[PDB]
Amino acid sequence: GVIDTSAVESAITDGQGDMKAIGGYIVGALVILAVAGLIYSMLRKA
Repeated sequence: GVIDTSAVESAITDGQGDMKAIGGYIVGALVILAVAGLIYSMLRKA
């Protein structure tokens, strides 16, 4: 079809500092909580 920077520019604009990003942080904390989870599993290792 028709693809070019326009979509990028429009797409970019269609997200003026919205709550769509606060999400990525939601993910960041996720990776941390899980990674640690594997660690505790080890302390239980007997």
